[PDB]
Amino acid sequence: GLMQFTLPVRLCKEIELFHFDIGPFENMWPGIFVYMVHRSCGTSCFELEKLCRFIMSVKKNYRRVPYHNWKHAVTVAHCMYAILQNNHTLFTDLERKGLLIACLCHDLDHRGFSNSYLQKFDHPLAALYSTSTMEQHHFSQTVSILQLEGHNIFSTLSSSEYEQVLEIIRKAIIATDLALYFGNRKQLEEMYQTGSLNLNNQSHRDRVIGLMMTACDLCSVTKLWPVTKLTANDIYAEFWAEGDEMKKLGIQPIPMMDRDKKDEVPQGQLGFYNAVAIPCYTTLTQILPPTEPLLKACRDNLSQWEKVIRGEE
Ligand SMILES: Cc1nc2ccccc2nc1CCc1nc(N2CCCC2)nn1C
Ligand SMILES: [Mg+2]
Ligand SMILES: [Zn+2]
Repeated sequence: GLMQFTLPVRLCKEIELFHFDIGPFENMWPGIFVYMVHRSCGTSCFELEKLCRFIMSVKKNYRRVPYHNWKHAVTVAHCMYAILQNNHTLFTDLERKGLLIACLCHDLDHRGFSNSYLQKFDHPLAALYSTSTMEQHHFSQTVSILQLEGHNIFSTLSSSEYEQVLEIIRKAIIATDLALYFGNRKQLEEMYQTGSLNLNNQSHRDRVIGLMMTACDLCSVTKLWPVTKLTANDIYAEFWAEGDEMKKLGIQPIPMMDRDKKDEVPQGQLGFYNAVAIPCYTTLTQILPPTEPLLKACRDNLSQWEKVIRGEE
């Protein structure tokens, strides 16, 4: 009750910044997450015993893949923490509770393969969930863990509040399907520009939270250049394994997943920053002005990938 989580001075200061790296010490990541819930939500949002037990079951259900692992989960939650803290008054008590949990859970039991590979492999999950295959699985795994004995961190919520928070978590996790991001951001762009965007419209909040989820999920592009560059190695280690698996099924993979096209990585990053990252943090800064450091940091890393192409590294 009177038990605050504190972090060492350097972490206590740097964790407030968008570009914070959670570091290589796995055993501190739960403490980091709790610290963020307490400062973002309150020391009263969750029974500590239940929260800790939930965090550790979530961790257990992330796999040892190069990118879509437990570190990704806590990184994506830290980004969401930075957004919520720099936009204090714009979000309900239920959204603050729900979104940090949604981010921790958003890639639960990921196998390091895209929805496309599941569908071409004919994985059982692809028959159970025809679109956003993995993302419906991730939400499904969230509900599973919430229903384990001693794991209901939402037990104090009313029947209807409980249903509202599970519906926030569901939409938030479905929105991490990048196939959905393009349309979602186009609509938000138009709505902001015609001045029709209304944060009292529940379907408008949904879209805005959806863009935040893309923002947090892509936040590897908003870090210091050495974090960004080294994370890219993990990302491509997954994609190239998937490319290998595509070739095993007798399918030429897309270039992004072909390890034979290593040399084109710098150009592929450019495309991605221009087609996805920049547009994402642009629209997000327009709708939420205090998230501008994500756009600024994204542009800095784009400039770093241009430097790689020019042979300056
Ligand atoms: C999908 C994706 N998500 C990321 C999320 C966060 C940080 C970096 C990310 N990088 C990518 C990969 C971008 C990409 N690479 C290539 N290649 C085509 C030939 C060689 C490389 N094409 N594209 C689109
Ligand atoms: Mg995902
Ligand atoms: Zn993710």
